[PDB]
Amino acid sequence: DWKGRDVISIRDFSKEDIETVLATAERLERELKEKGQLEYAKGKILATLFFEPSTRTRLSFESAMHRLGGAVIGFAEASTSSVKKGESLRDTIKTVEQYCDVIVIRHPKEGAARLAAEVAEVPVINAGDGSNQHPTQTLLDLYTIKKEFGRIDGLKIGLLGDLKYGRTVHSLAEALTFYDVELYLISPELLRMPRHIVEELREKGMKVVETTTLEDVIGKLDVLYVTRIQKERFPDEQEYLKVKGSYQVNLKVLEKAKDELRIMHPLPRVDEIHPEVDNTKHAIYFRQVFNGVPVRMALLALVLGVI
Amino acid sequence: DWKGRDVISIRDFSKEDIETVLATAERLERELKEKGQLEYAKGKILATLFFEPSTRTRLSFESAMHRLGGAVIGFAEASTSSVKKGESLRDTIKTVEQYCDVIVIRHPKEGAARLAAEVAEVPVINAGDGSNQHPTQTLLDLYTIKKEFGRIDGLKIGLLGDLKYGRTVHSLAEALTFYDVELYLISPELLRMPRHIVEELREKGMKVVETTTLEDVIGKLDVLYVTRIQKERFPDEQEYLKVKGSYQVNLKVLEKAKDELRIMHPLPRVDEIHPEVDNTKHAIYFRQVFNGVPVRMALLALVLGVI
Amino acid sequence: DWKGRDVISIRDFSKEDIETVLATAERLERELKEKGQLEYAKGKILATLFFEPSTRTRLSFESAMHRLGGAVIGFAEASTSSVKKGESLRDTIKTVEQYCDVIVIRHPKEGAARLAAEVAEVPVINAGDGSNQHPTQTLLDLYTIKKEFGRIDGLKIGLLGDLKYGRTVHSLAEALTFYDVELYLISPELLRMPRHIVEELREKGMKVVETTTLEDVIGKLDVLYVTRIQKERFPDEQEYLKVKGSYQVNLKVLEKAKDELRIMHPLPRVDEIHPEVDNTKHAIYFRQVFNGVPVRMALLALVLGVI
Ligand SMILES: O=C(O)C[C@H](NC(=O)CP(=O)(O)O)C(=O)O
Ligand SMILES: O=C(O)C[C@H](NC(=O)CP(=O)(O)O)C(=O)O
Ligand SMILES: O=C(O)C[C@H](NC(=O)CP(=O)(O)O)C(=O)O
Repeated sequence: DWKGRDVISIRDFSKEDIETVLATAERLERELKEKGQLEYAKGKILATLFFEPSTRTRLSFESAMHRLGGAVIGFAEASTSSVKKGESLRDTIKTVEQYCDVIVIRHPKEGAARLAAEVAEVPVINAGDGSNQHPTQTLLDLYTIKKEFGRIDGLKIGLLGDLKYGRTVHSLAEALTFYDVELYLISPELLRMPRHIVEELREKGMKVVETTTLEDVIGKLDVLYVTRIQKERFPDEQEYLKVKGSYQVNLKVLEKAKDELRIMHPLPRVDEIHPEVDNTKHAIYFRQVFNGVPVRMALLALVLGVI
Repeated sequence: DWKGRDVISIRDFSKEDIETVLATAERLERELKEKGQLEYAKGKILATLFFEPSTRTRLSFESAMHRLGGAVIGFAEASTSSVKKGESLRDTIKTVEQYCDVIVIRHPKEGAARLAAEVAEVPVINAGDGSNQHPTQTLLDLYTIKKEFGRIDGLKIGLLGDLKYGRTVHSLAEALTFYDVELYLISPELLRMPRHIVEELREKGMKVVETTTLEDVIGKLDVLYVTRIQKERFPDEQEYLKVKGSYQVNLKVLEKAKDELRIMHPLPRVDEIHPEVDNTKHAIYFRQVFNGVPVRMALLALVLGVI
Repeated sequence: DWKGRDVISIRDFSKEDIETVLATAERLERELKEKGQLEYAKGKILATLFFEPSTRTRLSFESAMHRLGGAVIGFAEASTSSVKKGESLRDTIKTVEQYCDVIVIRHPKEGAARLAAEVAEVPVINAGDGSNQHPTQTLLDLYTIKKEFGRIDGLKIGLLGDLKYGRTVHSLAEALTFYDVELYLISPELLRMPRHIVEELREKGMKVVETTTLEDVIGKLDVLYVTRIQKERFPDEQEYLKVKGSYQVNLKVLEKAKDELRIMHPLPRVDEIHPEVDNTKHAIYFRQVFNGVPVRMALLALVLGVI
């Protein structure tokens, strides 16, 4: 059943699906420690097709595949591929799908993963499509939260920053729909969460409050998920200069924060999280990075139908 | 011996008496948990005569009586009684005392409880007389302190706010006379503790320092008992506007406070304690409210001669 | 081998020597607790020759000698000795050395201890020579650090204040040469550590960074060793007025400090460490004073050849 499934939008997953990925992720995590080399993916090839920059998503996926015993092909720069000669996206996928058993694609255009999944008879995983979705990030974010707070429900989660272009929070907000939590969306009014998404989450009954001042909600938050201003998604630099550096987390802001407050960030960060926060017990973004491998290993194995 | 005793001024109690009430209070507290319904007061009626507003003192006393198995009569508004037709206080008590086995009275005039106790052959408990005394508050405050710090002596207690009109701190300061503690009275010079009381406490040998700046003493305090400015006791509003909002406890003030510092407040609070303090480990005012029932249950049982 | 050795410069000790003193110091410490009176120094006399003021170094040494079972002679003020008649230092030592079995000298001129050790056939211990060295302070500082952090290496130590005239940090920096630590020298540019010393420490491979702003390094420090501005060493008061009160440690500065950060100070302190820091878990300067006796007891016993 998991074999052949795509991972395009977090909205295509139920609470059971997410739960399964996270439980399976823990499985492979421990399993790795024991064997130090798994073989579920022996004879399988993962093609990582990145049309925009990535450090974590590409490297953790390729890392996961090797830990699973598979092989990896792909490109990190579209300029080196034949898209350079003018080839289209659907032609690229139709050709590359014949070389691998699973595709992971990051593209600057929203809906690129859906288009790829449509014309591929190989499972397609969305590593980020424009400012739309980022399903595997959400899945590793939820893994981290459950791992850190031991449990899902009963949490007050705050999403800060560029909620408008941040594909990470678009998916993360949608996934939280299956959990009993109070969501707080803190951001400049120019970078608010897509109305439709905030609408839907309340169309299902979730306490969602949109605010501009962080200190208003800081004190009751269990989770503070910080984001980066997606400079590369703005219409032009002027549109970005108008919201530049207009939020940041540091020791001062953390004065009115609960002792158990945990701060996350999909990364990379520019300056929205002062490095002084790093040494604090609050910071968990680098532990967040770590969980990406077992979560991505679970996804690869599941979708390749090897576990 | 306890049967028939009144509870007018905390000065009418020895260290033994206070200790007994607190030990007995713990007894009934645990006992309640077990039986979930006691009967010491079966066939006894408590008359709560409140001539001014109350939430905690009236409700906790009535609550205590029911937990003890007794019945309750009384009025929360004098306007609904025959004092409306012009009846005096002593006539009110002489008549009502024939209907109950114990009276709890809160009146806006100092000495009202003494006058009531004088003309009643039923035990009379002072729930607050003007800006004079508040014995059961002090008794539940001491219960809370011993309960929180495990013990009485060796503490540095700071009383902040309206020490002039605050009947709660007038009694609380007097009771502390039996304990080895350093008292700090922080308040505007217009709202200082009644000279006589501060005099007496030092006439017995207690280190009592009166200051205007809280931060001067904040760092060495074990207990910080905050009070509300008694607006309704001032000569007129102008007299109150001159000391309005001139003290408050929040996270900033708590920067220079000991980790074990515990903050109390007889309540209600207007703005003298910022709600951000609520989530902190320092706040114990709502735990303070809780202890009022077993303390008041102990007092009712003792004075009714049923334990 | 230890018998007859002098203690002039911390540079005359190897890592083995320092380690031995500290282990031996722990020995005598526990031993004292048991017997409550030792006799290693029975029949031995310590002469404390102080030509400048001292509270800790003189008193802890005399204290140590008595705990060891020895006797003490000496002067705290040179004005009362025959140096008053014009006697020289070498004549003073040559004469006094005939009366005791060990000398402890504090003098305002750099090299005074070396001169004393040269013309004495009795062990000479430098309790401070001008702004040059202070070996027993360093030895008790290292004892405190190992005692507090359980271990030596892997620490980030910050030395703040008057590093120019502070004989305490001149020796302390030199001793740290044998340990794997990152040293941070924070001080006004007018009070920087003697170039030669900072040079040498890096000539051996130690990460040594000299800065003016404390907050730059505060966050990563394990140890913060504060010093006093050596007013009495300045050319004149004007030279001292130019660097007066230009550093201090208080709760504000400690906002960006690690929870395990430990603050030390050889003492006395004027105002460079706000007394509010005292109650904090960071302060250990008075525990630092305590360790001086067993460290000095170890030194006396070792050098007198009685252990
Ligand atoms: O780039 C961001 O700000 C968040 C997010 N980041 C990641 O997925 C991590 P990376 O770009 O290193 O793979 C994304 O949307 O690509
Ligand atoms: O009203 C105050 O500020 C303190 C004190 N408060 C109480 O006893 C609680 P309550 O008025 O709710 O019974 C009082 O003097 O009545
Ligand atoms: O005086 C100082 O600031 C540090 C140091 N202090 C001590 O040794 C302690 P004392 O002067 O009390 O013996 C010194 O150099 O003499």
